[PDB]
Amino acid sequence: QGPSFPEPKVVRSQGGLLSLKLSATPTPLAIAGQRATLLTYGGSFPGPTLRVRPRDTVRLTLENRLPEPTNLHWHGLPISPKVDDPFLEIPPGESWTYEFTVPKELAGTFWYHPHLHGRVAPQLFAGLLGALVVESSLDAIPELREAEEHLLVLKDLALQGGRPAPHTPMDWMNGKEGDLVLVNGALRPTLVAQKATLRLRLLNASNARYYRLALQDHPLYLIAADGGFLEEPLEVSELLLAPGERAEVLVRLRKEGRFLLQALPYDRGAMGMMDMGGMAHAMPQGPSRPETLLYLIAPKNPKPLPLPKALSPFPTLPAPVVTRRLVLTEDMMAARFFINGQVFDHRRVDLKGQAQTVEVWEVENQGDMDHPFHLHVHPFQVLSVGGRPFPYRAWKDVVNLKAGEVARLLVPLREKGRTVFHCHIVEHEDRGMMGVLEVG
Ligand SMILES: [Cu+2]
Ligand SMILES: [Cu+2]
Repeated sequence: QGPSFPEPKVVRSQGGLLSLKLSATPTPLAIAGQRATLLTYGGSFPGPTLRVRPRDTVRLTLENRLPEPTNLHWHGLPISPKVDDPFLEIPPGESWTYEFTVPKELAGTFWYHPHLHGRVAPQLFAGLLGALVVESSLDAIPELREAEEHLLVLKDLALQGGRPAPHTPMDWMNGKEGDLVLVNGALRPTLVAQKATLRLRLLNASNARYYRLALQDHPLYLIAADGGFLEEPLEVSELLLAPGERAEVLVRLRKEGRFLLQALPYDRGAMGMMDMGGMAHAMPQGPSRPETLLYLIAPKNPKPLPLPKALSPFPTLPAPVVTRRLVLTEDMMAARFFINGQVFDHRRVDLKGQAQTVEVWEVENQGDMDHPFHLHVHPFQVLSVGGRPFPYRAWKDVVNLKAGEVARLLVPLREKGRTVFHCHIVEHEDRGMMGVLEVG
């Protein structure tokens, strides 16, 4: 009804159960005016949005129809690492059923993607990703109920011969970015708003591209981070979304018009090649070029809703029992990446922690690139970066660290089991930057 906007098909729980068979399969599709064969969940790029409520049961059978093994990571979900198992391998032609219960106080936008070490970056870049939305009671307050809601999956692509472009040697060093900067698998779609207040769920599902988001003539009001609501809306002029991060923002359309949502220039420290000469500092790639993501058309005579005065109080965490230091380093020319001087070894446990305790993790980026740090299974609170306070209180599962930045994180250890932490520039994970945490 009314104007269409590209958005993944939604699959909803019914009677407390979301039961779904999802095939990972190569799929010819229409894409930015051409046809390409991608790897997809459920025959679509992005994959289908799963939409659940807390205490729902999820029963997702993944049927591997790919030529190579794969698995699923339930990114940001605080469930058992025996369900969200980073070490599982589903061979071609086999299936695996993931079953879990949605935690009672969970809310926000999460996502699913492959996590078979060594093959994450080609599989994710080929199109294997989808969103998971956990509805909240908070969605019923009038200031959010009457907002027009949309999911925006930010994911870039590059095609060669009608297939995902292969990884180059430079891609393993820098992470791969594509020339097609897509929203919900579409190139610069137009959203004709029917309400004056929008609620946009934002997902950066790219391998390595950063999105410094800004909407022409409008601030964004951040109401949720990766893993849940803020305590109250926070107004920002722009919003940096690193790979793997999610956010939810309210947009208040004051005037009629057509407004661009852009990804403004951002220099994440990627390295170029050099062979000609006549420049300054031209080893680095420098800032990205600005990109238009979508066009936003405001409704006639727009009268936006008032902002909610409060959202979700953040639980006070107990005092920590242990301080950890994790130093990120790089060897760019070998494209190898380390945590505390070591590359990932699936047979090696790097940190041993206690269930039902809180730890502080000091993650230090001693490299020259931005590295976005991700911890499976255990959402954390970012206390500070570079010795200065984080601007809001909310659950996060990815924290971006610029060169030289140290983040201090409060990490409550929940479920027992063996899980991983890694850079979410997925090429870096494939090339070393992952370690193993065991909780007992
Ligand atoms: Cu992820
Ligand atoms: Cu990295």
